[PDB]
Parts: sequence; C-alpha cells; structure tokens
Amino acid sequence: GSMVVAVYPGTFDPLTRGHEDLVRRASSIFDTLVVGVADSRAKKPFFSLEERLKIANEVLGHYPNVKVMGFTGLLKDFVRANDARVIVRGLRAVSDFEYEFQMAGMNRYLLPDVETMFMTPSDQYQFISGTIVREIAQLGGDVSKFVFPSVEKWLTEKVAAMA
Amino acid sequence: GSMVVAVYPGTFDPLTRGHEDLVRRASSIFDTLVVGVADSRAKKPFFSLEERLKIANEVLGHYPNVKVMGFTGLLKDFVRANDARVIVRGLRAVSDFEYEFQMAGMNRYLLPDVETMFMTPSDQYQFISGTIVREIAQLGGDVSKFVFPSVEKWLTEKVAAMA
Amino acid sequence: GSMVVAVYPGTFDPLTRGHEDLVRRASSIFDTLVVGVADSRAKKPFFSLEERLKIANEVLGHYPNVKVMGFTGLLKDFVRANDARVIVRGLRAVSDFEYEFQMAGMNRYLLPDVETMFMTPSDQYQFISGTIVREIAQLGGDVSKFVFPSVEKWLTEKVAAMA
Amino acid sequence: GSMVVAVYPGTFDPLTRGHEDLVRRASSIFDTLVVGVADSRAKKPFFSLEERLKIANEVLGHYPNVKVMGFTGLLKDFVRANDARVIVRGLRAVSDFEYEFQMAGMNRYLLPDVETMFMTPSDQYQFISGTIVREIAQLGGDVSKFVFPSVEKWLTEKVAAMA
Amino acid sequence: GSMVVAVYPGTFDPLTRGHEDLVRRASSIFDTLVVGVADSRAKKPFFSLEERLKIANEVLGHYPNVKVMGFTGLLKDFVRANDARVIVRGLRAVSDFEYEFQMAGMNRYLLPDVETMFMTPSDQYQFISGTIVREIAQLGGDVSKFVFPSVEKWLTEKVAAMA
Amino acid sequence: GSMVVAVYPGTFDPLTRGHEDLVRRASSIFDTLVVGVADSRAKKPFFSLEERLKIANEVLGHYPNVKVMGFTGLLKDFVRANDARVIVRGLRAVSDFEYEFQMAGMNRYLLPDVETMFMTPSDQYQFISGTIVREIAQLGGDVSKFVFPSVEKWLTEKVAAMA
Ligand SMILES: CC(C)(COP(=O)(O)OP(=O)(O)O)[C@@H](O)C(=O)NCCC(=O)NCCS
Ligand SMILES: CC(C)(COP(=O)(O)OP(=O)(O)O)[C@@H](O)C(=O)NCCC(=O)NCCS
Ligand SMILES: CC(C)(COP(=O)(O)OP(=O)(O)O)[C@@H](O)C(=O)NCCC(=O)NCCS
Ligand SMILES: CC(C)(COP(=O)(O)OP(=O)(O)O)[C@@H](O)C(=O)NCCC(=O)NCCS
Ligand SMILES: CC(C)(COP(=O)(O)OP(=O)(O)O)[C@@H](O)C(=O)NCCC(=O)NCCS
Ligand SMILES: CC(C)(COP(=O)(O)OP(=O)(O)O)[C@@H](O)C(=O)NCCC(=O)NCCS
Ligand SMILES: Nc1ncnc2[nH]cnc12
Ligand SMILES: Nc1ncnc2[nH]cnc12
Ligand SMILES: Nc1ncnc2[nH]cnc12
Ligand SMILES: Nc1ncnc2[nH]cnc12
Ligand SMILES: Nc1ncnc2[nH]cnc12
Ligand SMILES: Nc1ncnc2[nH]cnc12
Repeated sequence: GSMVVAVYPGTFDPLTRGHEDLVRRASSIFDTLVVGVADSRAKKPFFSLEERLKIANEVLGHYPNVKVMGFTGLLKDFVRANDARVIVRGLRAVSDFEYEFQMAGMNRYLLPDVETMFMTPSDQYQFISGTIVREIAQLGGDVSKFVFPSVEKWLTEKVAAMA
Repeated sequence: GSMVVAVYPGTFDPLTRGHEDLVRRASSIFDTLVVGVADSRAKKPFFSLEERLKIANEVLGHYPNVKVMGFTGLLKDFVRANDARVIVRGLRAVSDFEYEFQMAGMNRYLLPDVETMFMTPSDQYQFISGTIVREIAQLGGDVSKFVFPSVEKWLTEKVAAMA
Repeated sequence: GSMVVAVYPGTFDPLTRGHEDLVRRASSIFDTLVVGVADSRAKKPFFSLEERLKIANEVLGHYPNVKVMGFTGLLKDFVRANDARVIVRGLRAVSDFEYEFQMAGMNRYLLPDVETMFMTPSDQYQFISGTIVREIAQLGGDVSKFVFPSVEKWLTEKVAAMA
Repeated sequence: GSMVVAVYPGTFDPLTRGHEDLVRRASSIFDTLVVGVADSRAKKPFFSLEERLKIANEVLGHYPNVKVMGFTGLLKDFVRANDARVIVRGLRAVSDFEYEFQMAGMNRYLLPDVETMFMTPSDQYQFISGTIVREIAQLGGDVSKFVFPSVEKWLTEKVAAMA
Repeated sequence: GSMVVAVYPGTFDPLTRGHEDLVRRASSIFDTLVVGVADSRAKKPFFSLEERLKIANEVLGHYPNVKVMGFTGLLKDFVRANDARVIVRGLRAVSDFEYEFQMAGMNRYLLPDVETMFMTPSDQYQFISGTIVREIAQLGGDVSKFVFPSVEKWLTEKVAAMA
Repeated sequence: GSMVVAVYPGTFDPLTRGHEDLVRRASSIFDTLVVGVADSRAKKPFFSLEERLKIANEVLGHYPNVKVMGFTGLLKDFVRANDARVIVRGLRAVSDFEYEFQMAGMNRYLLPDVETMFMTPSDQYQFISGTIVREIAQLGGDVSKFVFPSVEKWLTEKVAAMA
C-alpha cells in the first residue's frame, strides 16, 4: 500500500489513560505513530520534558510502531522532520474545540499538505482532564482511575519532592 | 507499509464543494477511499440514490483511488464489505457535533475495531450547508459557489422537472 | 452621517417577544429597519404569510422607522431590493449557532458587501423558542409570557379553527 | 426529612439504556420518580403512547419508587398533578443543549417554583441516540447494545408489522 | 420521606448574585445544602479562604438549612464528610461546559454513588462572570448589579488595601 | 441619516489579520469606528500599551473614519467618552462564546442603551488565535499568514530584545 507516518503531539503532563487509548487506536491505523512531547515552557508544566519523556516511554514502549520523541521548537518543523503526513489529535465531547480548530486551521497555513485528523478515545476516558489529574495528585488524592500505575508513581514522587 | 481502506459515508444530496474537498484530502491519506452514498429513505432526499451516485461519479471519477458506491442497509455492513478500517467524516466549526459524536459512539459499539476519524475541509467550504444549497436552488438561485458546475446542472434540471 | 438600512429576516411564525425586542434594539441603531417575513413554504409554517404579516404589523406598526414586508424569493434579492447594507440576526446563548453561521457564511458569498450583524435580546427573552410556543398553544396552553396579547389572539383563533 | 417528587418527562420512543440509567440514578435521590411519557403527536412517534407505556413499564416496573404514566397535555399540568417540585432531564456531553435550556427557561416561566435539574448517565450511554436506534432497527440491525432485550422485542415486532 | 444533603462547591471569589440564586433554589429542594468553599490555592484567589467564608456567611446566613464551610482538600472527602448524596453545580447557557462535565465525570469515578446535578439560576444572573466582576472592581467600577451590597463592601476594601 | 459611532475594543496583542478585517468591515457600516486598545495589565500582554497602539496605527491609519485610542479604565467609560452607541466584537465559529456573551450581558447592565453587535471576519481569518501567533513568534516561527508585515517586524524585534 503506502507508508504513512502520523504525529500525535501534546504536552503530556503527564500521559493519561485517555492519551494512551488514543495512541493504541492511532497506531493501529498508521504505519508509524510518533508521539511528540512538546517542551511547552510557557505552559509551566509540572514535569520537566525529560520526565515527561520517561513517563510516556514507560507506558508506550511496548507498542512496536510507536516512537516517543521530545521537541523544543515548532510542531511544523517536527512534523516535517518525521516525514509525517498526518497530525492526530484526540477529540472528545468535552474537548476545547476552539483551541483544537484554531490549531488545525493555523497548522493548515503552516503545513498545507499535512492533514489534522481527529480521533476519539473510549467512552470511559472521554472526561479525563490532565489539569484536574494534577490538582488531585497535588492534594494527595489517588489518580489511578485516570493514569497508569507507573504514572501514579511519578506523580507521587514529584508531589513529595516539591513539598 | 500497509493497505488501509477508508469509507466516507453520507447522503450527498447533492455532493457539495465541501464534500469534494474532503474526498481530495482523505484520498491523499488512504490507499483507497470508498464514498458510500446511503439511500437515506427516511430523510426524503431531493435526488434519488441513482441520481446521487451519478452526480458524485461525475465530480469524483477522475480520482484514481476513489470508489463511489451506493448502499441501502447498515453502514456497519458496508464498512465490513469494503474491508475498511476507518470511517472518515468531515468536521467543521459549524458541524452538528451532537450528531457526529453520537454516530461515532454508536458505530464504536457496532464496529469496535473501526476508527471514526474526523477531517476538516478548507476554510472556504466550512460554512456550506446542503440543506441551504437545496433551498436556494429550489427558489431559482445560483449555487455555483457551493457546488461544481455539473451538480448545478442536476439541480436546475430537477427543479424544473418538479415544477 | 449616513443612511443605513438593515434587514431583519425570519419566518416569524409567530413574532415573539424575543423578536420584538430585537426589532426595538436594531431600529434604535439603523436609520430604517426592514422586517422581512419569508414565505418559508418548506418549513410548513403554522400561519400563512398573509397572517404572519398581519401579526407582525400589529405588534411593530408603532415603530416609525420599521417596515414590515413579506418575500417569496431569495433573501439576497430582498436585501438588494431594500438597498440594505446589513442583515441583522438575533443571537442568543441558546441559538442554533451552526445554522446562523452557515447562513451568514453563505450569504457572504451571495452578498459580499453586506454584513451579517448579530444582536442579543434582553435576558428575559433569551430562552423563548417559537416551536415550543406553537406546541404550547396547540395543546391549549397560555403563551402570554412569550408573545404579545395580539399574537395570543391569533394563536387561539388559529388553534380553534384547525380543530 | 422531606417528601420530594420529581418528574422525568420524555417521548421515550423507545426507552433506551440511557433513559433507564437516568431513572436508576434519579430514583435513588428522590422519594418518588414519575416517568412521564408524553403523547408527542406532532413528533410522529414510531410507537403509540400505549406501546411506549408498556415498553417503559416492562423495563422500569421493578423500581419500587418509580411510577410510569402517560400524558396528552402540558408538562406544566402533569407536574402540578403529581405534586412535583423537580423536573429531571438527562444532560449528556452530546445533548441538544439549545433545546434543553429553552425548555428549562420556558418551564421556569410556566412553573416558577419547580426546578429543572439535569443529571448525567454513565459514560457508556452518553452517545446513544433514540433516532439512530430507530433507524438501525428499521434497517434490520441489532440495537441490543442500546436498549434492553424487552425493548428489542418491541422494535422487531413493530418493524415486521409495518412491512 | 428521606434526608438528602447536597454540597454546592466552589471557589466563590467572591459569592455573586448568580451563586446566591443557586443557593436559594437548591436549598428549597434539599434538606440541607452545604456550601463548600474550596481553598483553591493554585487559582490564586483574590480573597483569602477566611475572607471568602465571611463574605458567603454574610449573604447566606439567613437561610436556615444552609451551612457554609471551607475545605482545603479533595471535594470527594468533603462530600463524604457531610454525608452528601448530591453535588449541585450551576449550569448556565454560558457555562464552561468542558470544565463542568469533566469534573462531573471524574467525580463519578471518585464517588460513584454521588450524583452531580446541575441547576440553572434566574435569567438575569445567567451572564455574570466572577472574573469580570473582580476585573471591574479592581479598575474601580461598581459591581452592585452582580454582587450583594455586603460583597461590594469587601471588594472595595480589598482593592483599596492592595493599592 | 444619523451619526453612529461604534467602539471595537480589545487587547490587540498584537493586531492580527482577523482584527484588521473586522475593522475594514465595521468601518464600512459605522460613521466612525473607534478601535479601543485596553491596557489589560492583568492579562500580562507581550507588547506594552504604547507598542500596541503604534502597531495598530501602522496597520489602520489609512482608514479615514477609524480612530485608534488606548484606555486604562473601564470600557463603559471609554464608550461613553466616545459617544458610542455600539460595541462591535468579532465572533467566529471558534470564538470563546462563554466569554463574549458574558461580556455582552454584563455590559448590558453597565450600558443599557449601548448595543453589542457581533460581526464575522472573512473565512480565511476565522481560525487565527493571537495566543498561538505569539507562541509561534517566540519560538522563531513566521506569522506572516496571520499578521501584516509591519506587525511581523514588531514581533521579531520584541522577541530578539527579550532574549
Ligand atoms: C503542544 C501542542 C501540540 C498542544 O498540545 P496540548 O493541547 O498541550 O496537548 P495535551 O497534552 O493537553 O493533550 C501545541 O501547543 C504545539 O504544537 N506546540 C509546539 C509549538 C507550536 O508549533 N505551536 C504552534 C501550534 S499551531
Ligand atoms: C448516511 C449517514 C452516514 C449520515 O450521513 P449524512 O450526515 O446524511 O451525510 P451528509 O451528506 O450530510 O454529509 C448515516 O445516516 C448512515 O450511516 N446511514 C446508514 C444507516 C446506518 O447504518 N445508520 C446507523 C448510523 S450510526
Ligand atoms: C427565513 C430565513 C431568514 C431563516 O429565518 P428563521 O431562522 O426561520 O427565522 P426565525 O423566525 O426562526 O427567527 C432564511 O431561511 C431565508 O433567508 N430564507 C429565504 C430564502 C433564502 O434566501 N435562503 C438562503 C439563506 S442563506
Ligand atoms: C416530551 C418533552 C418533555 C420533550 O421530551 P423529549 O426531548 O422528546 O424526550 P426524549 O424521549 O428524547 O428523552 C416535551 O416536548 C414536553 O414537555 N412535551 C409536553 C407538552 C409541553 O408541555 N410542551 C412545553 C414544553 S416547555
Ligand atoms: C472548587 C471546585 C469545586 C471548582 O469550583 P469553581 O469552578 O472554582 O467554582 P466557582 O466559584 O467558579 O462557581 C473544584 O476545583 C474542586 O472541587 N476543588 C477541590 C479539589 C478537588 O477535589 N479537585 C478535584 C475536582 S474533580
Ligand atoms: C479588553 C476587553 C474588551 C477584552 O478584549 P479581548 O478579548 O482581550 O480582545 P482581543 O484582543 O482578544 O480581540 C475587555 O477585557 C475590556 O473591556 N477590558 C476593559 C475593562 C472592562 O471594562 N472590563 C469589563 C468588561 S465587561
Ligand atoms: N481524556 C483524553 N482522551 C484523549 N485525548 C485527550 N486529550 C486530553 N485529554 C484527553
Ligand atoms: N461543507 C462541508 N464540508 C465538509 N463536510 C461537510 N459535510 C456537510 N457539509 C460539509
Ligand atoms: N427569543 C428570541 N430572541 C431573539 N431572536 C430570536 N430568534 C428566535 N428566538 C429568538
Ligand atoms: N443516552 C441518553 N442518556 C440519557 N438521557 C438521554 N436522553 C436522550 N438520550 C439519552
Ligand atoms: N452567574 C452564575 N450563576 C450561577 N452559577 C454560576 N457559576 C458561575 N457564575 C454563575
Ligand atoms: N481571527 C479573528 N478574527 C476576528 N476577531 C478576532 N478576535 C480574535 N481573533 C479574531
């Protein structure tokens, strides 16, 4: 047929069960799925880029056609670097639709030949917010329903270290 | 790489410039794109299924990896019949999001291993409504900005015949 | 300054307190406000066009710079006929946004030099649905909170006549 | 404490797993939950009112504090008749929000002392559309993931009878 | 009947007329309404928790079945502590729906037997934003249409003190 | 006819092609269009007010009936100062609708006789986000598709100076 590489970009602070489900689904469609972890300095992420990469690799490493890579520059440049024809984003019934469609429209100007394609996670992950996950973890609450056990370990350790 | 077939289903009453742009974009990603024209009896389409197939074939025939086919039954069965792993739908900033996400969620129960993926047409087609196109044509207004010339011809002829 | 005519188009089946408030507000801004009552045959209106014009004239006649006129063709043609530079539409927090933005976008193709401008009625009218008004009236319920007394009279008489 | 009766009104054409989950949840909060099945003549329901009542009673009869009753008039009057202080509606991420908030706002005028309260079904039922359920059943597709077995039986029998 | 306690949680920075209306409505339905004022450290509230509690007590103290209490931990724990079966939230036509449904869905995992129920304030309070209230007060503008006189006094004093 | 002044207020950090299109459209309708650049201290703008005024004047100066003015206080006061009867805002399919309708509703309390009117930019500018423009510029990416060349120059110089 053809070889199609897709990029699934995000801050992934941290990778949730929603993100993992999207990776499972997208990697079943595309020949290679590149999970692009953006530095996202201005968003003031809880975990460092190095930490977010380790967290994501722990969860996703077993998928044979998934690559986890960080990037500090423009998504445009990361997509081109990976010879990607598709940007995959998760879209849920409770997504920030304004944000998603603005990004897709602007990336459409920056990368006219690259398609943004939206996929949907399983029903049970449709309502997970990363911001709320971090809030719960910081207040000492368990987030096991929302993130994998390995990710819980990172949250617990980071919360304890910052105190 | 792999051979991935996608289905782009719709009533296509008639095929608009928005639909055509989605076909152009989707057929650039997938090895084969099957445009599935649903009979949609209960929706009381303006054009018959035979007519909608002719209209769509006139516009889309030149695309070498696009197949236009009608179906009178369940989308589930049409997808399986075409060995398709993806259902492509257009999503625009003004889409019926309730409708799209309900269909995707229910098809998720009917076809757990098939992914609904949403794509976006060019900015200039984001606001075209087929219902409004038919309304304009029936009142004798030109719809050339919204549909291809071949489709305009069908609308004009059908409007004249029904009077 | 300048002379600016705006058109406020609708089916007005019947004119509600929400519509009247929009007319009051729009007529305070524009030199002339033309209330365009569309025949809307395909929508199967409860009141005939002649009736909808009488209903609207009863409520709006006192406004010195408001003209109520029917039309059976394209809005494009009605706007041009009235030398209008603006199409006014009501936008409420519970509007059919898909519908409104599709119409505005398509009218933008049909009438590039005419601006669709959205105005908001008072809080107390933001949730009035004409469809629900007709439903209540047909089941013999009072709609005085939603329409003016003159309009109530028309609803009562039409409901009684159809039985 | 207090005795609070709530009404859960709908067309219920037919009762789905989403509706049943809402009944389970609402009946756990309120002393009595009255499921009000509206005749909804103008909506042209697939099942008659008598049929919709039988369908709902089959599914809901086992709940000791749930009453299933039909009504042919105004919801206002049905609520007052049942001494209800609350109207419960399901709200899902894919609800017709325009419709729900218009109804709540208008019922607020009709019944100022009655509160419309929105509840959410389980994630797995958030995307079920009754319209799509009927469409699938009419095309001979199984809807067991969306409705209870007793309801499937009614759909099958009605579809067979209408052919 | 039964004794049902509901919690109405929020940052309440400060309590607005919208919040007060929701308390009035909710306390008419539930046997006890607990207004839970979250510390919300990360949100960087304008008023301290102690101040927000005083502000809310001044407005709400007269309601005989309303309790105002602060909390520094998880909502889950506060709900359980108060033996509450319901979390009440205000939902307006201009609510952050993404945020509300994410919280409800995640609390559904944390507290499966507790129902999030959404209520609607009066039309006249549907468009009040606390963020905009604080912005106006900080720029020396009157917010009496949006908050009670006692709350205005707190805003004025805090604005003057911070300068 | 009449002399109608409208205010188009914003932070304009910086003025984008979307804003410019709205100014072009609004200034064709109103006798005078005042572009009000709010200090917006709390939003922590990238450009100072003086800079944002220079940026906007460079782009908009050629429009004979457009005035660009800064303000540090309440919009209410700026509107009254300019004898304005209309506040114009851009509304796009991807707007923050919550934010826009809250502002309009609250300004409706502050300025009952002033109408907020929403206008729509051309399709090609509907998806431009100022936040994303700043993000791209800070990462050294070209934003020429989103802002005028003069504005690009300001972004480049400010980015270089802050490093
Ligand atoms: C990181 C990304 C993809 C946004 O992702 P996000 O919404 O934080 O992902 P999340 O982890 O929430 O799923 C976006 O900000 C991005 O692409 N950043 C890189 C810089 C860039 O190219 N910006 C222009 C985007 S149009
Ligand atoms: C036809 C289709 C795809 C809806 O398409 P549509 O929204 O009319 O497409 P449009 O032409 O408007 O782009 C849908 O109704 C469908 O799949 N119909 C076939 C019967 C079926 O399987 N229904 C269950 C859908 S979950
Ligand atoms: C009638 C109108 C304005 C829609 O109004 P509406 O939403 O029914 O108005 P309502 O009475 O609900 O406020 C629209 O259907 C129209 O313009 N009809 C005339 C024919 C036409 O030109 N159609 C193309 C619209 S892009
Ligand atoms: C039937 C009802 C509740 C709408 O329900 P629905 O959305 O069809 O319910 P569904 O079965 O889809 O869950 C509504 O149309 C109604 O109340 N009808 C009775 C007549 C009436 O009072 N109408 C005024 C409603 S404000
Ligand atoms: C405070 C609350 C309820 C959000 O309220 P809010 O939207 O700030 O309320 P407002 O005052 O705007 O009406 C929420 O952040 C919360 O529950 N915080 C406590 C910590 C917690 O349990 N977080 C998990 C929420 S799923
Ligand atoms: C600046 C403004 C108009 C918001 O604009 P904005 O959304 O930042 O505009 P943008 O540049 O994004 O187009 C608003 O915050 C404002 O009016 N600020 C002045 C102070 C004020 O009066 N606030 C009350 C607003 S109801
Ligand atoms: N729960 C979730 N599922 C998929 N994509 C997401 N992006 C953010 N949250 C998500
Ligand atoms: N204009 C449009 N573009 C893409 N898909 C669509 N589906 C319906 N209208 C569409
Ligand atoms: N209540 C209302 N107010 C203004 N415009 C409307 N259009 C339809 N309903 C309306
Ligand atoms: N799936 C569903 N769940 C709850 N309420 C509903 N109303 C309509 N569909 C529903
Ligand atoms: N105005 C308002 N009314 C009710 N709940 C709210 N939550 C935030 N603002 C609100
Ligand atoms: N692209 C855009 N067009 C018009 N108004 C806007 N406000 C913010 N972004 C805008």
